[PDB]
Amino acid sequence: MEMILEEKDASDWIYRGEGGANLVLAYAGSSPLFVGKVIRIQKARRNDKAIKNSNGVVSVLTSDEQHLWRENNELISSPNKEVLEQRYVQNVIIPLLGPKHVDAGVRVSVSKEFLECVDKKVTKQRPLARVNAANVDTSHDSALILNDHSLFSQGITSGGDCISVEIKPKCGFLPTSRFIGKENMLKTSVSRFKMHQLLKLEYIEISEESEYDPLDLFSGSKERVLEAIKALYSTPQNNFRVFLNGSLILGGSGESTGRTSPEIGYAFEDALKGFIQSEDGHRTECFLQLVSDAVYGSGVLDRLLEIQKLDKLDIEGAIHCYYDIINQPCPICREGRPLEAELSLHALPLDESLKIVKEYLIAATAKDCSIMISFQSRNAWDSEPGDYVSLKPTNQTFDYKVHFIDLSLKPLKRMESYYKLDKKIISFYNRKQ
Amino acid sequence: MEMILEEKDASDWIYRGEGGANLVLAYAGSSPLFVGKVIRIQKARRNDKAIKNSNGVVSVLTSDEQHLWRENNELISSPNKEVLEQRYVQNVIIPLLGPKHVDAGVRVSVSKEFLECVDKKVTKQRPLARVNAANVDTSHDSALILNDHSLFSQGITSGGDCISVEIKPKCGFLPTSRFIGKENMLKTSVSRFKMHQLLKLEYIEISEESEYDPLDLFSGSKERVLEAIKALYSTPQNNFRVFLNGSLILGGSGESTGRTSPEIGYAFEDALKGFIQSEDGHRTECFLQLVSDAVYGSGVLDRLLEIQKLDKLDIEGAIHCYYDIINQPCPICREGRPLEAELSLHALPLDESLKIVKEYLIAATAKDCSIMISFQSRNAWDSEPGDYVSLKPTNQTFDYKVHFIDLSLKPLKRMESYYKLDKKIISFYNRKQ
Ligand SMILES: Nc1ncnc2c1ncn2[C@@H]1O[C@H](COP(=O)(O)OP(=O)(O)NP(=O)(O)O)[C@@H](O)[C@H]1O
Ligand SMILES: Nc1ncnc2c1ncn2[C@@H]1O[C@H](COP(=O)(O)OP(=O)(O)NP(=O)(O)O)[C@@H](O)[C@H]1O
Ligand SMILES: [Zn+2]
Ligand SMILES: [Zn+2]
Repeated sequence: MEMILEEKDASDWIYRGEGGANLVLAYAGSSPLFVGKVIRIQKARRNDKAIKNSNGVVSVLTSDEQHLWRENNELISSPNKEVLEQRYVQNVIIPLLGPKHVDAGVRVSVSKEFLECVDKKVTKQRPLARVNAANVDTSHDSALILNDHSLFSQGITSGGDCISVEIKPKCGFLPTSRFIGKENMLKTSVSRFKMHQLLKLEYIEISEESEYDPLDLFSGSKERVLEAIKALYSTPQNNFRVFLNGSLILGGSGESTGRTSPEIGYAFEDALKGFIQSEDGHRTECFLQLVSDAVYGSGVLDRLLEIQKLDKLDIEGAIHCYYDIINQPCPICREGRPLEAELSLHALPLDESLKIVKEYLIAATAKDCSIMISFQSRNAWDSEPGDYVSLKPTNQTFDYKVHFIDLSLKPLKRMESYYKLDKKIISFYNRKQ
Repeated sequence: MEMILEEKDASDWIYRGEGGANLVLAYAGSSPLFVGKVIRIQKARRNDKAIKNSNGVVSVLTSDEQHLWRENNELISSPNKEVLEQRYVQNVIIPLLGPKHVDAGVRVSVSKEFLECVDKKVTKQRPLARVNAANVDTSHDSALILNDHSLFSQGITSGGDCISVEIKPKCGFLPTSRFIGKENMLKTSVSRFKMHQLLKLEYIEISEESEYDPLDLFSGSKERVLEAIKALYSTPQNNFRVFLNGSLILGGSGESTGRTSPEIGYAFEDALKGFIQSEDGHRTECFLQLVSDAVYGSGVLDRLLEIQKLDKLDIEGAIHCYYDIINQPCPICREGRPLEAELSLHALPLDESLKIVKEYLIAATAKDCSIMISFQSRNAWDSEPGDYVSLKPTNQTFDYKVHFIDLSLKPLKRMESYYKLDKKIISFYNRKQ
């Protein structure tokens, strides 16, 4: 006993957003069971080689993956992808990031006709830019219900509007030189994000290089955190978005998003009215300081950075462990004269190779996730605040919550794509110098 | 949109029966959507090596199976076992047996709590003998709804009670000598069923050898069909059962079922009252003639026999093709001096080996299935009859329907068990001569 979302329930859900794997819809009906929740629904994807097995079947886990993730029997026994992703979050990620900032959600049964109805709705409600993107996978029979982290609470409080900020921080550290070739040494001093911006700029996938440096955001320095926030505001690309009661008021158009112009900046400043009690023109600066204080105060990025640091070898190192795992002769090692560093990796007992690659894929989850920080203004006539920021410049107090979203299990075969991409980025960056 | 069976729906379903893979419950509620339907629910089984992969995970299909069944992409893409079994019936079996006698059923969503509730119900309602048998697999989220083939129509007609007969016919032919060793030649002249009865009798799994000979039932001769029916009645074991409005009135206690005694025979004769219009003591003979006429008249066994004959090589031959398929050195061939017959099999192109093994597993489906024949007496004031039998001795007309049940996909790894079992049966039978 609980429930199934049917064709008749589709009308209660409205498009919120999407990424490469999922569609997200917000609840818009009346039931107290669902107010302030979102539903996450998996897209259909062929064209993705990493999720296929040797027979071209999209299996929950490949035999190689089952072997890699063997430590959690629960995980490898997942009968479908919805269960797999839920158990990965619950059993692998939550022990690392804690339950306070991670919602694994609740699985709900869905009918085929509910999903076909949603397919049609997202086609109508999508931005034009996304109309040909992959739609819902109507062969799945579960979906995931999660709290809406664009909201602090299910309903509006009298204090003000709920403003929520979403950050895709990317990788906050630089690899050591230990498994990196002499020709690729800039990797130890220039961030992956910065190097990638150069390639995106050459491929005209962005109108200009972002001002954002993840090394600032993860620096441990309040000034540098503020710098990162100001930068994200200026050039949001797909790294920064802001919601007013679950509605986009900054960013959200993919990495193609325009850099904040006077017009965009002006509308945003007015969108903050009431939320920040400051005169016209001054709220933006207060808002950026608030986000900065919440980010720094929460310490949430320190813990994420430690999981990102589970990438101990860099992909240039870990790819060798990958080949050992899948029991193939290593083509990296054929490319030229192998480092002693690399040979020692192949010398590793198979248990250590397994552990290294697993930890690399967990780190990839941490490098690719997002954080949603939701804020609720307090009335001066409320009692004392959980976590909060006090803005002296407006003498306002804001409760806040931080949640990690988009914490997905990365397919083992993606190690190959990760290697190729890294190779291309460093090759490109090197010749641009 | 359709529905989910929830905890509250459990009360509408009552235990009907079970075999090694499934629990079956009949609908007992009021909804016209379900009256005259049964629900088939998969049991949980560990202890079954054939359904595990190389990692001990119970996958929908192994990589080897995906390769074997590659011809139906639909089949190999099944996301779970309920879909797999439904698509196997629809896409593989129905083209061979026809849609008239095969109901693939309809998948229904089920909640975990519905299944946990059913678990508890079947524990209460099971015969004591079956209380420790595997119960429902509560990790599945679908079940199968099928028409109740113990019933001719959803409700009772005024003509009489519905009497339904269920036959597990077993294999109706003898292999050729082509891939059988000289030491095992009795296989070409004595049925697998007869030989197996000897082993069961030694292992005291039956109180006595059955009188039933499948070669009679599949003979094409009306007299021999009648002989088989009379034999099944005498010693039902697990091959013969009879239902009165969905309630057991003969057989049903496993292969351990007692041979029909005077007491059992007397109760059965009274259970037929009204159904067969014949004086006390004479209905049983009329009933057996009726079943015989329906079986022979329908021709249904001719078509089943042709699918059983898809076992072209015998397991003694096909096991060699199995080893080629899974890309292993053949241990059969190591056992002693291989036949030329066997060597030629290993010489086969891989496409022919694949086809042979597939056809063997389809034949295994046909050898292990059951047929349910349901009867409805016609009133003398009804119009002319679909398929029917006229009993002159009572001047009664009976409409009948025949359905194949228990048409399951056999796991590839079971080839190993099939070989071992065959080896044991022929070894035992040989030394008993
Ligand atoms: N719990 C949530 N509450 C509110 N909004 C959410 C939530 N989860 C996701 N979203 C929004 O929906 C968008 C897409 O969700 P996301 O989980 O990133 O999709 P995805 O396809 O699984 N990720 P990716 O594969 O990295 O492109 C996010 O960018 C958020 O704006
Ligand atoms: N459609 C149906 N209508 C009425 N009764 C049925 C139906 N299907 C199954 N049954 C009854 O339920 C019993 C068990 O079903 P069955 O499909 O044989 O279970 P199973 O576990 O999948 N077979 P097996 O693995 O060969 O032991 C049968 O012997 C029938 O008496
Ligand atoms: Zn290598
Ligand atoms: Zn052989």
